[PDB]
Amino acid sequence: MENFQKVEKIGEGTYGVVYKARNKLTGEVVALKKIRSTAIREISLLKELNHPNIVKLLDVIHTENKLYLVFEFLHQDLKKFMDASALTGIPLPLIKSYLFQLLQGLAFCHSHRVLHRDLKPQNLLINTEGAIKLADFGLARAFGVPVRTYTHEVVTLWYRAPEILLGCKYYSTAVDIWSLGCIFAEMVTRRALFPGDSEIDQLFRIFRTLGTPDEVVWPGVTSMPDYKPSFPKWARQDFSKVVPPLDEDGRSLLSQMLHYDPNKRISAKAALAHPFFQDVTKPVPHL
Ligand SMILES: CN(C)C[C@@H](O)COc1ccc(Nc2nccc(Nc3cc(Cl)ccc3Cl)n2)cc1
Repeated sequence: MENFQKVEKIGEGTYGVVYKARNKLTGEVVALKKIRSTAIREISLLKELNHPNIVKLLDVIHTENKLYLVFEFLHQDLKKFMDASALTGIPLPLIKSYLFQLLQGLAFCHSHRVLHRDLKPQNLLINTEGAIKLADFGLARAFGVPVRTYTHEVVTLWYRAPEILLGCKYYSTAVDIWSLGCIFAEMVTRRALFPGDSEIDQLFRIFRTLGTPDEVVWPGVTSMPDYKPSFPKWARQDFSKVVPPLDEDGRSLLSQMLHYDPNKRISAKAALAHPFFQDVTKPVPHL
């Protein structure tokens, strides 16, 4: 915080404000997150979790009852890009490139047993080169995911996996695959897949599209903490209706990313080998 000159406020994260700043000694431009022992060790360990598709955590500065996290700076988030592309839509080749890169980032972190747990358009960052990176990876394990952010904003439930909503205490890396699948669908259709406004609304929106889960598709689901036998029983919808005009390879992949059973849900590694990526390229984004 000493060798940092604030340039401007970038926005507000889940835990603290984020500024674009310059290292007063190295001139390095960074994203500085300001948050007002176990958490410190946990976060400090993230400095070694480096990958091209993960926003680099340069440093962790604990001083004066404040925690500063210094990140590599990216010029924009995916949310802004999706909104700017609302009328025309993000070209499929670019959507495929982004999904491909995000899966590489997940595969890396998951190989080290680190999960994100709260993936959303606001923490997926992009540059003018065509790269996309995941930000805030690992912070959920250290701080937890609150109901409201430090500014009292509601933490979105739109990308939350069903096992979390049903009360599972030990989530797995599968929770991130679910979130990414929801984001994938959103990029394709230009509308959130499951825009719930409460935990039950979120759960029922999922149920209405994918069908109410039962022991057939998800062994043990009826014994989960928040599962209720009184849940309405909705029939599953054809994905052809859920994400048109995505082709069959894309629908196949999305379906596997949205499997109810965390055990059946495709892994990031397996997803990277899916036929959908056979013709993947790296386009330069227009905006
Ligand atoms: C209302 N409006 C100003 C909000 C958006 O446009 C905000 O646009 C931007 C513009 C640039 C960057 N770069 C960036 N680079 C590195 C880390 C990082 N972390 C981060 C930052 C915020 Cl703010 C929220 C959540 C996270 Cl995980 N952000 C991020 C968002």
